[PDB]
This record gives sequence, structure tokens and C-alpha cells, in this order.
Amino acid sequence: DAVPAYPFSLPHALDLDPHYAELRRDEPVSRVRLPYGEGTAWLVTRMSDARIVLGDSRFSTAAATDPATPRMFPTPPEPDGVLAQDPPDHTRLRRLVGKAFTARRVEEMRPRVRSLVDSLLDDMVAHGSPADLVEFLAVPFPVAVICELLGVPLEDRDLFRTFSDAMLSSTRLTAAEIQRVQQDFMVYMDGLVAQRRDAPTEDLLGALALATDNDDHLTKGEIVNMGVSLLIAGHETSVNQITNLVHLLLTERKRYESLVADPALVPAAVEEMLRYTPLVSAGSFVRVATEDVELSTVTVRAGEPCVVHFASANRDEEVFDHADELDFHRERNPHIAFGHGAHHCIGAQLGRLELQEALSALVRRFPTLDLAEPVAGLKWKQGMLIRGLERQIVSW
Ligand code: HEM
Ligand SMILES: C[C@H](CCC(=O)O)[C@H]1CC[C@H]2[C@@H]3CC[C@@H]4C[C@H](O)CC[C@]4(C)[C@H]3CC[C@]12C
Ligand code: NA
Repeated sequence: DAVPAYPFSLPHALDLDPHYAELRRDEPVSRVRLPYGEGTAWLVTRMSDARIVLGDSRFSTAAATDPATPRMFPTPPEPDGVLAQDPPDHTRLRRLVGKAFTARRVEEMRPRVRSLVDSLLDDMVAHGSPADLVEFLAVPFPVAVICELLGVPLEDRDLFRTFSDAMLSSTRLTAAEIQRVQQDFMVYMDGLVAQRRDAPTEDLLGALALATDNDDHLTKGEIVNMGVSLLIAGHETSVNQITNLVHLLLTERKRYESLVADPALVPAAVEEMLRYTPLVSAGSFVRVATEDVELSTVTVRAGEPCVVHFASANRDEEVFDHADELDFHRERNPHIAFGHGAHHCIGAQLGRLELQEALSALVRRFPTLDLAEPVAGLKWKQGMLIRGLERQIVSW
């Protein structure tokens, strides 16, 4: 078969492969070969189509767990993972921990999160300028937040960051290597919830331990696997996204200067750079049509897999004026940086708060901030399902 391989190309900095603009204009729904599984998938590049694939009961992710189904990552999907559940099983699984992630309960974290940020920026001005913003902010801040929310010990970071780094592989590690790390993270998370046995905690692992023997409708595999999911996504998205938003702000300093001048524009800026930033390297957890579904240019047939490119939907010229331009004064911004439908990011309010508090602190305290390492030498992460910087040396 002569369907193109997807991803089309190895990524460059925070650039979109220019084939997405071509596909959105002339072939918004096209067949591709994903790097793992067997067969072909439909790639969905336009926002209207992405809302159907992500938003409709006729598309199942549970159906995508067969080792033969195309997928973006080397290991077959974990059948007990939240992404691989369809409603109503998925809806019952989300209720295990949803109370903690409501806009209302996340907003209540702002005082402790601001205070965490300030402490780490205090430590960075102690080191003095220039310093690596990865080591001083992007890693320690999200890590501290997800460790206090879940109740994972902070001194256990190198341990779970090693595990997260491997399980975020697109092409860096082989299936066998990742399989082994998944088993190691499984028993690690199972031991963390099992310590709550005769010792209940007021944290999310506490709630997961009470569910282990008060639910009879949730399996232990599903419960422990939620802990693993939240610990990985709950820091790795944010880590990368801090370095991504700072890169966009310092490479056209005009943006940074605009937020220095009016720090109240940070929340809108965060939504615009969420839209603009291709955090997700390529595709998505696969959705398999369970019936024929009409998309813009094609009827997908029952049994045909589909994949969305979130970044491409976020550049759709039919949804956003001057889509390929960064605009913090944009009036409407219905981006899907956080997805759409059942699997809409559970952590979306926490990612927003962490990005708001990280830039707001920077823009207020360090108006003089600039990149202090050549742009050509920037160490973009290679072979992972997300994009971001290994290191970002800044001066002030
Ligand atoms: C800047 C931050 C973040 C971005 C850009 C991001 C992006 C995404 C995207 C695009 C999805 C949809 C995947 C799909 O439907 O196939 C998603 C789902 C998810 N995200 Fe986030 N996320 C972020 C922060 C977080 C945080 C802070 C957490 C946890 C605290 C988290 C946990 C999850 C989980 C568990 C899912 C799967 C939910 C489900 O299947 O119901 N993410 N995220
Ligand atoms: C490895 C984890 C599974 C553990 C398990 O269930 O055994 C899953 C659960 C949530 C997932 C992330 C969701 C958001 C993003 C989606 C995008 O399409 C790809 C990147 C993105 C950051 C994912 C990476 C893989 C994660 C962390
Ligand atoms: Na998949």
C-alpha cells in the first residue's frame, strides 16, 4: 500500500509540518500508516471533523486496544487505562478522582501554587543569571504540584521521571524496553496505594485506596493505572508546556514585552499559546468507528480507525482568523489543546493554573528575561509523544 507514513517527518522546534495546511485545504481526511500496529488509519486535520471523532459514541477507544490496531506508540494500549475506556465505563472511572480536578477545587490551589512558584524563583535568583529554566522552574514546579495533589513523595522524582520519560516514547525506546518500565511503574503505584491500607491519606492516592475495597464496579488494575496516568500526564505536559510558552515569548520578544506591560493578559496569552503550540507530536489515541460516521469529505466505515492531529485543528482557518499568527487579543478561542468529548483532559484546569502562575511570576519579576543560548543549539526532545526543551538557559 501507498498510504503515507505518519508522522510525515521528524519535528522541527515548535513548527507544524507544512503538509497539515495542505491537507486542511485539499484533503482534510486522508489515509496514513501509523508507526505501530497493522493497517491504515484516517488522519483528521480540521476542527469540525476532530469534534466528531473525539465527541461521538460511534467512535470507541476500547476497540483500539487490540495489538493489531494502528497506534502512535510502540506498546499496545493498556486496556485498564482511562483513554481506552468508552462511556459509560469511562464516566464511572472518571468519578474516581474528578472532584479534585473541577475548576472550583483547582482554583482553591492557586495560593499554594503561587507560593511554590515564588520559592523556586527565589532559588533561581540565588543561583544568579544565567540559569537553566528547566532545572529551576519547568521540572521542579509541576512535579511539586502533582506530588502534593496525589501524595507521591517529592524525593521519589528521579525514580518516576525515569519511568515517565520511557512511557512517553514515540520512537526513542523499543516496545520491550517500555513494557518493562510499565510493569515497574505498575508495582510502584500499587505499593503507593497499598500503603494507605491501615493509614488513610487526604490526597488522591487516599481516594484510590478507599476505591480498592469500597467500589466493586472498578477493578484494581483500573484504579492503580489511574495513579500512573495522573502522575505522568500531571507533570510531563506542564513541564514541556512551560518551556514551550517561554520559547514562543522570547523568540519574538514582542510577546514577552506585551505581558510585562499588562500581566492581566497572561490568562488569554496562555489560551492562545495552548492553541498555537504543537505539544502533542503527532496523532492521538486511536478511535475506531463502531458504525459508519459522516465526516466532512468521507463516510468512515464501522471498523476503520481514525486519529486527530490536535495542533492542526488548532490552526483551522475556518475557526480562527489569521490562525498561523499568535494573538493574545483574539476574541473567540475554542481550541482543543486539551482535546474534546469524553476524554477531554481531566487536568485542564490544573494545566491552565500552573501555566498562568508560572508566566505571571516571570513577567512580573523578570522583565529583562532573555534566551542566553543560541536558538540553533536548543535541545528539542526527540522520539517522544510530546515536544519541549531538555534545557533553556535564560538571563535576566
Ligand atoms: C498543559 C497541560 C496539558 C495539556 C496540553 C494536556 C493535553 C491533553 C490532551 C490533548 C488530552 C486528550 C487525549 C485524547 O483524547 O486522545 C488529554 C487527556 C488527558 N490528560 Fe491532559 N493535558 C495537560 C495537562 C494534564 C494534567 C495536568 C493532567 C493530570 C493532572 C493530565 C491528565 C490527562 C489525562 C489523565 C487524560 C486522559 C483523560 C481521559 O481519557 O478521560 N493532563 N490531555
Ligand atoms: C502513558 C499514559 C498511559 C498509562 C496507562 O494507562 O497505562 C498516558 C495517559 C494519559 C496520556 C497523555 C494524554 C495527553 C496527551 C495525548 C496525546 O495524544 C499524546 C501525549 C499525551 C501527553 C499523553 C501521553 C501518554 C499518557 C500520559
Ligand atoms: Na492508540
